[PDB]
Amino acid sequence: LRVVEDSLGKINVPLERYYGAQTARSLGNFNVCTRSDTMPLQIVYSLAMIKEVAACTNFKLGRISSKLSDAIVKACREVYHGQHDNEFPLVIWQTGSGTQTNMNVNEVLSSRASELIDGSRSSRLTVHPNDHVNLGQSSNDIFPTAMNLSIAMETAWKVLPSLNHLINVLKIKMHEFMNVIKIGRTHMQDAVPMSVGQELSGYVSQLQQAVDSIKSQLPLICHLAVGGTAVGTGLNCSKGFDEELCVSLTQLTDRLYRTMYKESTPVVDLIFKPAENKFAALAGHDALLQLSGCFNTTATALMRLSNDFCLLSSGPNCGLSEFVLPANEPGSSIMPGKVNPTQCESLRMVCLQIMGNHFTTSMAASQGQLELNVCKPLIAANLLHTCELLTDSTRCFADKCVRDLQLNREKIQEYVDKSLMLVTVLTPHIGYDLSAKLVQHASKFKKGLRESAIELNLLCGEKFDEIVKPMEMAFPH
Amino acid sequence: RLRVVEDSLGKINVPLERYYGAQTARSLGNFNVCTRSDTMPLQIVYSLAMIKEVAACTNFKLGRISSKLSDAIVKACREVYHGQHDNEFPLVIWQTGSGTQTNMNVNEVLSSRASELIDGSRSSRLTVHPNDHVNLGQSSNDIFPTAMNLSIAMETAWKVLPSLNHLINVLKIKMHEFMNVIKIGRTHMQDAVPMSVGQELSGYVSQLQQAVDSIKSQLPLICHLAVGGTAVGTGLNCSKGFDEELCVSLTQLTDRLYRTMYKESTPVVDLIFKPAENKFAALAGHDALLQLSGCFNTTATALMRLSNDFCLLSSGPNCGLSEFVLPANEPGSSIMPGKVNPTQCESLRMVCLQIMGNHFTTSMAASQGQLELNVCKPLIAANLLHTCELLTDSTRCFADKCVRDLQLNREKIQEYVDKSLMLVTVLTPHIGYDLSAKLVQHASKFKKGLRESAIELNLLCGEKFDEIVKPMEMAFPH
Amino acid sequence: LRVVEDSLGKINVPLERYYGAQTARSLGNFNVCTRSDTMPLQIVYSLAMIKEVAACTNFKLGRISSKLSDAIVKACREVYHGQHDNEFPLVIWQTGSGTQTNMNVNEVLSSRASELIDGSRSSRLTVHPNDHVNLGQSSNDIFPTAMNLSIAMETAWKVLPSLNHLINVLKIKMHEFMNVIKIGRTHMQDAVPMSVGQELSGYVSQLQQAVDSIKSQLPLICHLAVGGTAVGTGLNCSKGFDEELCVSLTQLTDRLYRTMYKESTPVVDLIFKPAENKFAALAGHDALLQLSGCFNTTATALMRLSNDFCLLSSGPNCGLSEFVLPANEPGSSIMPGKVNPTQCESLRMVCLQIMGNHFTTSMAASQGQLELNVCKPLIAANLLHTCELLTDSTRCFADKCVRDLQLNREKIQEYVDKSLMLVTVLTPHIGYDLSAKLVQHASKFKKGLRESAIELNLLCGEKFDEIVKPMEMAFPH
Amino acid sequence: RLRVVEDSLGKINVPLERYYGAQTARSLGNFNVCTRSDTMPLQIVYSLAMIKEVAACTNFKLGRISSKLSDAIVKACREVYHGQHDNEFPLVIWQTGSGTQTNMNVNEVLSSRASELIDGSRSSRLTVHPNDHVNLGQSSNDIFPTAMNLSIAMETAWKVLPSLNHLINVLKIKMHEFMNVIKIGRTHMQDAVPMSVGQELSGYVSQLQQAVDSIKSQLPLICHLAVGGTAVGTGLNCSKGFDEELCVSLTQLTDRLYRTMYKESTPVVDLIFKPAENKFAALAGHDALLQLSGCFNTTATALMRLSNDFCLLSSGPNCGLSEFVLPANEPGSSIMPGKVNPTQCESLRMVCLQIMGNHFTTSMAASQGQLELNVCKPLIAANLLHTCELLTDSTRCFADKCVRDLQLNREKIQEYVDKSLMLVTVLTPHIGYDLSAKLVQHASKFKKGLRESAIELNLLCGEKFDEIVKPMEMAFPH
Repeated sequence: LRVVEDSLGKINVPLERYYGAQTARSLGNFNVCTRSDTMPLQIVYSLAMIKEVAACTNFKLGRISSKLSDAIVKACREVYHGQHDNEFPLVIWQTGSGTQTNMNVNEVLSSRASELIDGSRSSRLTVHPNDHVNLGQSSNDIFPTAMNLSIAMETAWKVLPSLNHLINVLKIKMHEFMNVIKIGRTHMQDAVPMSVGQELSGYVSQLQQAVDSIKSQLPLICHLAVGGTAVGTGLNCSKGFDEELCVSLTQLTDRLYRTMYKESTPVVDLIFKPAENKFAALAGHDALLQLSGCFNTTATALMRLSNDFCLLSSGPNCGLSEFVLPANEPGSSIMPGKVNPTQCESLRMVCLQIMGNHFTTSMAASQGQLELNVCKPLIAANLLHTCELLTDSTRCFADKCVRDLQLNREKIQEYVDKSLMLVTVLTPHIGYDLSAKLVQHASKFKKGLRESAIELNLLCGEKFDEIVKPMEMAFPH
Repeated sequence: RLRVVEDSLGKINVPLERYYGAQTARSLGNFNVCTRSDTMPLQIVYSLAMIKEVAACTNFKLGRISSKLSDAIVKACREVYHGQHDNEFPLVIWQTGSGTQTNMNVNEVLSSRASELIDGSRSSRLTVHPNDHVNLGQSSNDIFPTAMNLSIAMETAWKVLPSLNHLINVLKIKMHEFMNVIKIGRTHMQDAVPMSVGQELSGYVSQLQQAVDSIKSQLPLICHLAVGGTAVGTGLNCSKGFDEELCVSLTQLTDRLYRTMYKESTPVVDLIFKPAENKFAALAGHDALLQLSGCFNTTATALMRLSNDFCLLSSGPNCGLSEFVLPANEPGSSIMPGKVNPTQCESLRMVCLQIMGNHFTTSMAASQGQLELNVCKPLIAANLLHTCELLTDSTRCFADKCVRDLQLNREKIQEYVDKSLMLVTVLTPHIGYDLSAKLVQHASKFKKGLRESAIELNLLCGEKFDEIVKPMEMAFPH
Repeated sequence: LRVVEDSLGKINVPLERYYGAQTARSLGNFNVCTRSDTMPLQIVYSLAMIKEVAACTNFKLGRISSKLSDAIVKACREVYHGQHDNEFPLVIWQTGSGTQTNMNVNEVLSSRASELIDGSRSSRLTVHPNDHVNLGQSSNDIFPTAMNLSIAMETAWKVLPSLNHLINVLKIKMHEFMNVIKIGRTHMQDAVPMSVGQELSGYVSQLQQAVDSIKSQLPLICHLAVGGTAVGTGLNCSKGFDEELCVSLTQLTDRLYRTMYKESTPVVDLIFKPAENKFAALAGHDALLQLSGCFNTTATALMRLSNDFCLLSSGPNCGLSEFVLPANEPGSSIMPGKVNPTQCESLRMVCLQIMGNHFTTSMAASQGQLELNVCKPLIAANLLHTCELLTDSTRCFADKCVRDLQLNREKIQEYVDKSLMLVTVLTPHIGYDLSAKLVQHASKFKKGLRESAIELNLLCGEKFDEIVKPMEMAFPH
Repeated sequence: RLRVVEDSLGKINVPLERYYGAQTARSLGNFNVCTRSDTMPLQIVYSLAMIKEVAACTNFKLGRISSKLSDAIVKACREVYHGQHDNEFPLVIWQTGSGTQTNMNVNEVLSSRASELIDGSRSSRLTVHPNDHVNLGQSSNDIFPTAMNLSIAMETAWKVLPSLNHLINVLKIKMHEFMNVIKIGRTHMQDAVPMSVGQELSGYVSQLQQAVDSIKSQLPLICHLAVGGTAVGTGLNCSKGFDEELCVSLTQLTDRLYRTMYKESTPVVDLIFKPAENKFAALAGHDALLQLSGCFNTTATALMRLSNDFCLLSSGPNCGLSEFVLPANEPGSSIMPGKVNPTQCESLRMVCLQIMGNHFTTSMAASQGQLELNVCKPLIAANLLHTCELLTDSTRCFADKCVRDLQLNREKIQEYVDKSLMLVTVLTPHIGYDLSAKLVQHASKFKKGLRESAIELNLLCGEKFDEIVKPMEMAFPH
């Protein structure tokens, strides 16, 4: 157990650990779901990235030596390559600025950088957390910068590929079943013929719309608060520091993608720029809430996909039984041989959690107080949870449900034959009023449209077979 | 055409015929926000009129105003809540967050009407002062929350609960009518084991009875009124006993009103008004109303499953489940002739989403307390009263236009009982879960029935099977 | 009382009224908040516009005579110019497709058009609601078309001008007070100097971001379902009807703007195009929910504006008292001469109602069932309520609060003089650790930074006056 | 390294050391969704272990299984809820919506452990079958909702209520310590009339007591368990009396557990488990849990005003209200040295927004019932248990790290009492509202005090004013 000190006095940390007084204090002061609600590591990794480019920029502006800059840079890289995950024990439910996690990163980099320079660990640190590692920075501007950076990388590199994968797997089935005629249902009542491919193209469209909205929003969250310092004025920040750091951060993220993902083109290039208004970048998270809204819309689209796949696979004998979903596992502890649409149920629960995350972000975004919104850790945790949910859940559904989707061709054709709303094609011939008489007749006396149309002397058996052709109704031009 | 009126800020015009004064003319101009559709609910105005009546009587009995004045205020009050002045209240929800301008809107109408009743003529010199007489011993801070609780208590007790009890009672008819009709339960929308249509209907009855019981339990908690707290809850400029006497008189007034409105009828709950134990909490928060909002939120979630289940079970007529036949109340389509839709289900489902949204809005408003006063009061009142009318009208609509004349497709239902392979569930205590699984897998992958599969596999004889496989006995295994 | 008939039998309507059987039935069948929850007239007006261009397009494709087309067209115009508001009594809480309001418009146009042709009103109508007025249309495609059209016009012509007006009034005060130095507050604690203009520029930025998002979303909601008919296949719709109707609707909306608003350029041109995927346009409202999200973000920005104006006008003696808001009315029934920030309280309640409207739309958007989302009237009513709230509330706040905003210059300057976090400029001189000692001293012995800095022999009285200059701290470059 | 396991679908590998079986190996691979952080809460797993214990005992006493088998299941059960197998439960929340895979995850661990306890060695032939023995007379459909209600009942009774009572008790200390310190109330953030700091603190105590009382009242309603309903609520393949005997044994088990955990302690509520009156509603909906979610939502809204009010009142130290001095638990800033922030307020406020969001999520899940089974169960459980831990930890954190050592800036508070012009409110019954308004307008627009303005205007003599203007008497006008 090492001993460290600050303004408030003396406190213990484990001797193995790189974090210091401020981390020790936050550990004890914020004992709220410490087991499960750790600040997301994506925030810690992005803070490490920002401190690296801050070190390089501070050296280029002649504000710090190259001995210090170099040791910090090597410390930063160890953190975002995941060699110090256990140096970050602080929870989401800390200070609303994320100051304590910023100090946590400052203290771990400070002490490690100090170890690399010295060669041993001493009580007197060569690298100061405030004077060196945090130089030209507040938590007020650097925490929002880490929020936007971490969420831009999650969204561009993890979320978009997953959504594109699900779109691509639906497109395979869309084409595979484009010529399979089924009956449309509106208000869950029998409607007119359409193809299975047409129905799948509806989900592809909704998900493509979602992907297009997210791609458009990304460049706007790549506007960074960095350089605003305490209240947005940029006091204690060098002229050009915001612009130079955003250039370096663009190049570091460009290199990082290409180390992580070989022979791939990013779906969107991440070009970081200083925010046009640093006051708005501290006082609000409008651009992150707009992305939250894009994820909310994505969730509502994914909800219909799940619910429609559950409805169309209902059965096997007392339901619709149009769709056959792959059977991945036994369904029931009590009902032997029952197989449930469990990939649909997983996605639907994930979607409700994304929508709830969006309502939480909305309320948190609305709680601005003068110069600083102090719900930042909650906005970060909810958007980063949504990124992981969309990433993992859409890929699960694509691979464990859509990939091996099959049809019950006999049941589907039974529905095409039996829908009374085939009569719809006859309304331009025999009129809307006489078509209703026809359907009312077919229902009462439990007979088909053809037999009924002859029986009421309204259409000849020859004319009926000429007018009513299912596949031509699904594609009428 | 106009009447020059005067406030502490100065003079302004109102139409000659109106009884509303200067602060109403000001509010009207200052808050031009959805003025066509977002008028402060009249239930708040009527409840304020009822409070002003007993407030006058209580102030007279505590020797703070005259019988001449007190008698005049009472008669004007009665004209307002009998609905003889509905055009004297044009202010919107989106006013001051204390509802002060609606309080002063009622103060002015009663001020000037009571003044015309005494003098027998309308002179610009008012005999009854809206602040000194009509608003005597009151703040907007305590009276507007008192009118919120009073308005919502009467809506909830007298309109919402009778509507919910009516829907439960019509569901109970059908529950009894179909208690012995065996259908197949569905879990995960997959075929499961037998149950009765009545057992399935008992599920919605139970959820709706839980909702009624939660609402009946919450009502006496919202009958705790802020009255007597005045500006910040200290009771400054309110005489001792005023709150306790006003609550007794209000209890008696609401008791009389119910028996005027509803003949040969026992109220589902007696509204007994009492002062809140903590007047500071009664001004600074709306916890008791937000708890009632929660009860309505849970009711909406129960009604949502009733809607979605009736839509699902009535799907068809030829390409769906087709267990339920809903009354056909209209033709149904503009292009697909003879198509009838479950429109009563769709109406109720949209209403339930609006109630849940109303609950989310009320939750957010209740969270925005600042020191001594929550200033989102009109928004909380508007959302809660809108939910009361939606619950009242929609549950009765669904009861009378869907459930009352619900019929079954008994042919389709019996088809499902014969074909469900999960009837195998009953064989698990004889051959085990493992060998029961092997059996239904054979029945499924050889398009074969359960009995043929258990013989061909040799798991149970055809006589032993006939013993353990009775659908009516499976729904009521006792 | 006239008598009319349909499939379900015979029913009464008032003899004065133009609506018929389907409207009569919906009146009786959906007795839910009939006093207050009427289907919004903006939906009825947009349905009238669509039926007009449908009549013209049906004639150009040779599918209806010019006698009928012409009478319908004149009927349509009477409705959207507001000469038949009382012919539409149906509520939001009807069928989830809006079929009944579509029939209501069909019946009123049918009967009026029939009156203009005949010259008198007869039981036998010349103009059929289904065969003529609804020709080539379902409620499944025409109700979503009326939703997008009505909300595009509300947003482009009413919402955007109101938001632009509020931005323009904040910009006047932003410039007027750009050189007035005040103290920033973070976590509601004393921070560093900034100008009042800088603080106002934060709200201008957030509202400009909101306006830019809404302008970008409008062209996407101008993609219309029209021509999808029952399930999206376009059965019983003529080839080119969707494309020709969208051309005519673009030109009608262009003319309508210019009759409504003289010597003005629309903020956005409304160019209607057929939706690329008619299935998605029936099964979902993703584009309307994306606009809902833009309105949600706008509400969170307007929330901080309101709450900040309430906080900074707190007083007059026991609060911050930086801002003097115009006194529009007496504040209290009991506390004489008290004046409350009632324009802030109105806007804050409006914003909570917009966010609640967005949560309701989100849940309604998520409830898709196979080919048709049947929560359409609820989505329309909530977005159109939000349009009216944003339109009227932002203009109220702009004109009744921001326009005549004044400052308490003496109180503001007292705060600049007294904030101990002026010490922030000294940390690059005397260090972060020695600056903290300075502030701790100034607090304990209730003395100023200057007197304290000398007393601790840390900075000379001359050097201190040189380093600490408020106006230079707000604009450090 | 691995153990070949077998299900009705086929064979698969698990690590040699693990007690989990085939359906756990399958679920793990099939639902790779936030596997690092969204593990099914262990409270659900422990409650399932407790139910399996009494289920074994009840099945033995009803003559449906052996004492050899029953005794073995009990010992494995105890190892699970004592926390000796936490790494045997790797499945996520985002599994099947019935929680079947977590039910089978517990069935398998108990199956194989009980099998090793009897045989004294782990053979691939299991003496205890997870379906036939451990899951005897049970469905996931009735047992997972039983574990939901049991897990949330114990969290709520034993952790949440003691945390809320602790915060009320620390607020009551300060309420008493400052009952006679006069401050100025603020309505609309404008200066209002005198009140005591203790009166203001009594507002949060009242709101938090209302929350505790609503939660205590809801707890016996969630102790109504789905157990006995099996597949669809009919009780098919459950023996008569099993539910009633299991609930008696569970009551006794939870009673023993409390007294093992907490010494010299009376539970705030006794958990008395009973079968639900309607098993169909107990499977198809979670109305009772959503009502408790509502109670937590209202608690969050009350805690939000406590947070925002403490942040507001502690604003400064030189350019804010500066009435409250919050304990300084840390240095506070990275660039502004000596700046201490109200971090305990910010923590609690973020927690309250998360609880409200959790309530919105739970509301939406509760609305998505389809026929016989709500299949959003893990999501409802996860949200409610997360809210229980947040309420438990955050209210205690705020109590101990903020309220306990709350002090006042008595100088600043007394400045506000002297300067508030709304002290004029007390003069309204003497000179009237109109002439009281004219007075304060003169005092404001001539930078003059109230007494000087009433003399210079001639409204009340300097001696009569000294009679009617006492701040301590204004806060307690009796």
